[PDB]
Amino acid sequence: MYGYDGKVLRINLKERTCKSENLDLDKAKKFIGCRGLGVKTLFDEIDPKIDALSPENKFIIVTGPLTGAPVPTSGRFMVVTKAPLTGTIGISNSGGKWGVDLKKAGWDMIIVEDKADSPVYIEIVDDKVEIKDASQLWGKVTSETTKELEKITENKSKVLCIGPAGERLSLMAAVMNDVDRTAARGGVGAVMGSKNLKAITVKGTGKIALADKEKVKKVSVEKITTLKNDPVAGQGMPTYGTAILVNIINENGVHPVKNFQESYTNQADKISGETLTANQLVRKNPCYSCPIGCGRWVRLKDGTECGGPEYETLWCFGSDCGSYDLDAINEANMLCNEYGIDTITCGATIAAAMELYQRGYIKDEEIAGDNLSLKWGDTESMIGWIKRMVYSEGFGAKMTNGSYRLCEGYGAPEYSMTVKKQEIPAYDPRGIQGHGITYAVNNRGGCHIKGYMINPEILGYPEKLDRFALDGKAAYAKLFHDLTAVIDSLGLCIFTTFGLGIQDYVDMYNAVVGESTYDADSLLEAGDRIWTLEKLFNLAAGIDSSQDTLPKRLLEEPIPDGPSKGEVHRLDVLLPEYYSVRGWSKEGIPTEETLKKLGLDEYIGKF
Ligand code: SF4
Ligand SMILES: [Cl-]
Repeated sequence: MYGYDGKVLRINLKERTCKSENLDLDKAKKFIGCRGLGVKTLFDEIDPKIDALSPENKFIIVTGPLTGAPVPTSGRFMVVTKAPLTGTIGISNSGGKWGVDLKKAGWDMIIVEDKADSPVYIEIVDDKVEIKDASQLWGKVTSETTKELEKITENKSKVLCIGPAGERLSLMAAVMNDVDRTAARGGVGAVMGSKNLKAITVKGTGKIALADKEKVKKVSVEKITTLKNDPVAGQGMPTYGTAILVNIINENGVHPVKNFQESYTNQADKISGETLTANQLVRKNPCYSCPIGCGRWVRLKDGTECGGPEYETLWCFGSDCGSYDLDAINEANMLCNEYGIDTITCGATIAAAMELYQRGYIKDEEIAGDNLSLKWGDTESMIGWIKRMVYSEGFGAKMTNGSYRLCEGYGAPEYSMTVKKQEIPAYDPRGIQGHGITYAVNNRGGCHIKGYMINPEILGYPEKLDRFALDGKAAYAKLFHDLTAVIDSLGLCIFTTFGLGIQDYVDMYNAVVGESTYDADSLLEAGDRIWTLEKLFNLAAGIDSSQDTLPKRLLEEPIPDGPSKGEVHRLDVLLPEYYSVRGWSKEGIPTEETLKKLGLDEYIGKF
């Protein structure tokens, strides 16, 4: 077909079968692709109440119709499965090259079922698929796993894999691809580990079918020109990476410090993208077909070269732990990529532990055997905790599954900066009202990128809003939630929003898939359908709307100092308005009229 390949790879690890199925084009179009196609597939094939580490969970790797097409940022794909860290839907995105090889191999999506009786890996070369013994790879870090597979797979194969953390079912385990790219949050890597799946190698020799090659080329050249002319997409991101945000968020007084105890630090420029570019940066590391190139390639203190850190990583191993050692952040990022864990949950769990120590919940005797401290700014101890958390060594075992469970153990849940048990990232919502809505209602838990209200409230895209204001924020958050669901579903990068809007996405989709398949209104409505489908999945999984909240600190403790001094998030007023503008009930339940309007009639009367 055009855009979509038309084929799905179903792999049952108990029966050790690899079978081809025809893609349901109607469903793939109705849910756009990638995210939406994966969630609908999972919802249709599992009971959401199941334990996410049970063999009955499904591990889905899905691409979008634009994944692999000659358009800007077409290297994106997603992992969809029940998320074991949160109990919610798991929707984790990754770039690099792996997903493009899968699409060039003729597959739009892989559904992995059940569990292998021993560690295995999947080897794909176009339509050739084999399950093989992975006993000699089990236990190896991402880089070594990749090098070992390169010795026994076809040249040019890309590697997707879990590290030791995923093998041990850590709830902060990530899915790694291309050595340093990752579908990281939700503990999705532990689902792969629960299936005894160590890796999937993929080589694709095909091309993505285009309905109109020359039109696609004309549309692509136009969008790239806009991105290259945009100050952020054309200059800031390529030069400083996402790390460009350090000084921006800090100057607005919404950069979390010491586990959100503060919101501003006069040391932030030591870990800025400007400092990184002037020192350890070797070069950009752009994903497939990407003119932005925000990817970082850096030099570790020992001279080793490797993928560099993103903004959220610079924050969680820097300001959040009271550390301002940039070399150390580069090392921590490498260690998280090698062990296969989400940087954000890792650093913010260490930050929660440092606060529990600050407040006397953790005693010196409990960590003496580890020979590490939990003192703010102790960079060496912070780095040392990573390995101990991954392998459950000494006190590290209490941090292996995240801050929410760690703080519950000490009877101090108030020190876990999480929503649905997932750690909130590097933006203090007390000074960003619309963005705080995203954190509270995000279907995948505490997360900023499924609703980056940072764009309009701080960066001025597509317009500048007053971040302290309340009027209009609920509706704006809904729009960003639905637009992000479209971009995730297409197989493109969210950073295209630095220059592009809905019509640009319609232009690229129609040029690739077929003239007039979607219009700006129908496509955004599809994003609303996808977000609402995720909500129904969470309701079926037992995730009540009462889990739409923020830590008490962010609702009651005014920011103590800085440009946002005095502010708290006003969720009490914004959440009901968010449900209302979504067409949901006061208990956050999609109404019968809303389900009919979104084409979700099969779910009427069930919630
Ligand atoms: S903007 Fe960055 S994350 Fe997005 S596709 Fe390009 S290099 Fe990758
Ligand atoms: Cl679960």
